[PDB]
Amino acid sequence: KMARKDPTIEFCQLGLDTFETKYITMFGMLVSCSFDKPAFISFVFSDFTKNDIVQNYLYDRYLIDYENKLELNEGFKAIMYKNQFETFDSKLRKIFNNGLRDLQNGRDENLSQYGIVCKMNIKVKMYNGKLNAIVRECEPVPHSQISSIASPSQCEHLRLFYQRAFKRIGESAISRYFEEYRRFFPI
DNA sequence: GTGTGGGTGTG
Repeated sequence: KMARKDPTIEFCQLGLDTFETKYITMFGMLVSCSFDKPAFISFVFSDFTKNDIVQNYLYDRYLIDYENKLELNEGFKAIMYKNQFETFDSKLRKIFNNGLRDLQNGRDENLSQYGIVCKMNIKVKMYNGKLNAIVRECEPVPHSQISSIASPSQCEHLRLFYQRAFKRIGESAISRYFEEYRRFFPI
């Protein structure tokens, strides 16, 4: 028919299926990006839980440390038509006065030292057998908006994410850009 | 339940 709502899950809270398909909201921190493709700006987010779907390589979002990597069950790829990306970057330009392009140093496009935790509704489906997830929205969820974008359960889940990254992302890395990562928090 | 999955590494 023509009437559905927007559910929410997180890798482990998935539920898709081969012939299936649906919409879901994943919360996580951006770690990489690829605006070179003329079809969109490939993005790789990350958070807690563990993906159980087959998905694809999902790269490894080489954390700030280019020494080791992580599994493809912790991060995932996110995309959105450049127009959808502009609308998304616009939400960020208000928290950074600039677009993602203004965030990167001007060379590569992957970002994993700012965090930029945000929520986004994505449309998932099996592309030949893999989970093809796109991004329908892209609202930023730093700190002055989290309590205005989430609250019921999703709020603590978001708070629990910052606790993990603090010890998982590597305490030595936060020292390389402590001020850039602390955004507006007392580290 | 839409299209924009590329990769797969790591910068």
